[PDB]
Amino acid sequence: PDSAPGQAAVASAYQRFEPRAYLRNNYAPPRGDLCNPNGVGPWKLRCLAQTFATGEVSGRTLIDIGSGPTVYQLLSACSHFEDITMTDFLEVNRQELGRWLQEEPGAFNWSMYSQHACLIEGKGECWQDKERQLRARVKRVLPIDVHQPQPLGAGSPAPLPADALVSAFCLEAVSPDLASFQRALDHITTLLRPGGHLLLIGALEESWYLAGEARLTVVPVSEEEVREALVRSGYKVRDLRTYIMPAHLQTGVDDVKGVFFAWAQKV
Amino acid sequence: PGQAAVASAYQRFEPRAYLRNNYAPPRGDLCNPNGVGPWKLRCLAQTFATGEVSGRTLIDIGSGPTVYQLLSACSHFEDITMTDFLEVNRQELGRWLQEEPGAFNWSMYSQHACLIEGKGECWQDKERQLRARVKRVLPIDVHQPQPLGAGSPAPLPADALVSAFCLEAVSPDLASFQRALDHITTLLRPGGHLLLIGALEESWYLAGEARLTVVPVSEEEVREALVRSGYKVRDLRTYIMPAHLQTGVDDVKGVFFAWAQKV
Ligand SMILES: Nc1ncnc2c1ncn2[C@@H]1O[C@H](CSCC[C@H](N)C(=O)O)[C@@H](O)[C@H]1O
Ligand SMILES: Nc1ncnc2c1ncn2[C@@H]1O[C@H](CSCC[C@H](N)C(=O)O)[C@@H](O)[C@H]1O
Ligand SMILES: Clc1ccc2c(c1Cl)CNCC2
Ligand SMILES: Clc1ccc2c(c1Cl)CNCC2
Repeated sequence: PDSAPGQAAVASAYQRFEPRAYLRNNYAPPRGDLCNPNGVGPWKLRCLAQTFATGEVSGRTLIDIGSGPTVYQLLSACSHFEDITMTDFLEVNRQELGRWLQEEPGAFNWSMYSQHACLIEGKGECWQDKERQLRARVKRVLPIDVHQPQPLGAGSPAPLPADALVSAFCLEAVSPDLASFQRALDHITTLLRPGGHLLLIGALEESWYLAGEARLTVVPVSEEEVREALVRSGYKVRDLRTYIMPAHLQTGVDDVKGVFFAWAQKV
Repeated sequence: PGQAAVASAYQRFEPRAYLRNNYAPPRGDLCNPNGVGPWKLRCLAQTFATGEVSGRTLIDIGSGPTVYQLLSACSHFEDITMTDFLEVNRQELGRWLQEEPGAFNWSMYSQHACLIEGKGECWQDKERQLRARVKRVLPIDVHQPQPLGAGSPAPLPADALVSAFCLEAVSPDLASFQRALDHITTLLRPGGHLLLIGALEESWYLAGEARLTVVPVSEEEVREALVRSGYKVRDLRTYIMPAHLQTGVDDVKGVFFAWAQKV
């Protein structure tokens, strides 16, 4: 079956994606409340911090796939990669990132996430040094379409192949069917060198989430399907953890049942 | 301590209502591949399919009145010892093992197990093999530092351990859970294997006139607990409860599967 139709549907829906609302729905309290150790924020940050602390994920270059208007996914990573490439389909998201990069006041304040990262990394790093390091190591913010055989376009900047990939809430939020998800994964995988690592975070059993006016339709995937897709793309799953969304965190911004975190290494 | 508040509650535990609430439709319908029944069986079948879990002697901690958790396992261990706190449960297990009247019909699960393993084995041989390899059904208390305790007809130390929905369901708190995990880890010989299945974020469940208070545990908490007990988590999976399998018998949010090895 042709993908174009579904892809065109996805592309269209995102043209109504709103950064501001997106950030508030998912990265402001209650979801953006890092105080409760059992919330989703802390758990995500713990997964990333702990994986990097094994020292097994290192290199020079890293590419964040579908960054959106967020940087939390790179807080623990920036102390291990000198060259970081951020990416997103939407220009308005790339501007939102540019806004934070310029330390402008009208930008989202990630300090809460930064402090927590420094907190669990346990190196007595103050969050300001942490944010400073990230801003310095983000070498580029590029456009991307995971549905293309070459997601970054052709002859794009991004040093290739990247030593590591990081991607949160992208693949499953932009793929019509499960076959698309698998294809999307194979496409970004061509950006990672053999032996490289992939840090993937995502929503489990989700069909919709809100980005302001947007009521984006998402393909629900399970742990089993993610694991299966990772192996089908040539990865050895090194770690796959699941977080069950608590009742108090089901604010009505989406219908997500859980969140997965996968650490896979390209074979 | 004082833990024994649970002990009293389990005195009203009715094996039949338990079987009916968890192993009869809808949860007991194995036709849906996305149901919990199928998921649990795949977890067990795939693990034993790797061929790394083998030996003589295997112990099933807190078997209750169920045998499904041993369907795939019984073809890798010639000496199987099942266990449980209540005498009522041990009698229900006996009713199935001795093929007595009023025994529970596990055929659906046996068939599914045979279907999954894909060895062309009919379910009657499967049950026959399980019935023969189960030598005895002994009492147990995962809270007593020596569960089976003293001179036990159980060939300890065992080579592998299987336990489903026991630890989190008989412990009042996380610490009591962690300690109980140590009490059973003793029965397992070093380099041995533990196959652990349990409820995720559940606080209560019914079994007839019995209302049980369980310690809600997360996957993260279960892993960390496995380590602190001297294990090397080989695999950990989570099954999120579908709305249609969320009935009035409990408040379970999901189910976890853990494949761990005592190092
Ligand atoms: N075809 C496509 N290829 C790549 N990214 C896409 C895409 N279509 C939409 N996206 C982007 O995927 C993102 C999903 S939202 C996830 C944002 C962020 N990574 C976080 O963790 O919160 C949006 O930023 C959206 O613009
Ligand atoms: N102190 C204790 N030590 C071990 N098992 C106990 C216990 N107190 C209660 N139990 C038993 O633990 C069981 C929990 S119900 C789980 C039954 C079965 N394993 C299944 O998968 O369905 C009950 O059969 C109960 O009698
Ligand atoms: Cl924790 C978290 C953060 C962001 C998003 C989600 C979750 Cl659960 C699910 N909807 C897509 C965006
Ligand atoms: Cl699938 C299944 C089987 C048994 C039990 C449960 C579940 Cl979800 C939860 N309550 C404890 C007993």
